[PDB]
Amino acid sequence: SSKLSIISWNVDGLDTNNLSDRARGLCSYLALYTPDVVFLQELIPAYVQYLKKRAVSYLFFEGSDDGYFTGIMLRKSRVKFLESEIICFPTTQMMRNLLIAQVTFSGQKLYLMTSHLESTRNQSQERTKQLRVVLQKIKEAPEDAIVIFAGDTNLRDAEVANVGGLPAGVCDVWEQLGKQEHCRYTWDTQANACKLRFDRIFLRSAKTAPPVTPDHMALIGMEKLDCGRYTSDHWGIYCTFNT
Ligand SMILES: [Mg+2]
Repeated sequence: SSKLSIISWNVDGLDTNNLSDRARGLCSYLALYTPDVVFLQELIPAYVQYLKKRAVSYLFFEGSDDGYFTGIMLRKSRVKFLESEIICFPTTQMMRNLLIAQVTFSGQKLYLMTSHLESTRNQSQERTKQLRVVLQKIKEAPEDAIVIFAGDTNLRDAEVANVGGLPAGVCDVWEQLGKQEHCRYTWDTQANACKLRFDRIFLRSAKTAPPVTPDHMALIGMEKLDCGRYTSDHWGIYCTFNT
């Protein structure tokens, strides 16, 4: 299938309760869908070590080797790796940054990006500054590339409005697919009364190919594991693109 598939998920590695069982759960979801790209946030070393032992068909990239951090997985049979980098968030208080992988997908260049934007309500200012950095990097990416950003943005209220909205040619995939209610809230204290759309996917086409449109989006991980807990306090996002 010419369609690109991705999963994005904050794995809640800062919650050590039943972390091994929940990492097993995450791996089972990744295997079931076998996505072309995985964007992960809030990994810890023991967590990524576990995933690497089980997912040897994927290339791994991490946002750090200490504390907690993001990661990108690339399905090796489907995605050819070119290079990677980390862009620093100079005023983060929580070690946040921007992890980027450049690949080719059936001859088409893709820039793949993930971040775990600053957490907590009162860091709204710093989170907004980080969002501006992300949107600038999306806009500035080489024009022969499709850009996909997926991550835990921690966004709420009108923080996106405060940065000026999205740049020209950049869309929010959930919005683009019609703001469907069934896959709207990714963090839900009732079902996991506070429901928020923290996890978001931003998309920009390449100038050198027809516009990329999102095809389908769904939330995953909504089934309690044998241990009686969910894989994460976030739902994961599964999304495909008409490439
Ligand atoms: Mg957490």
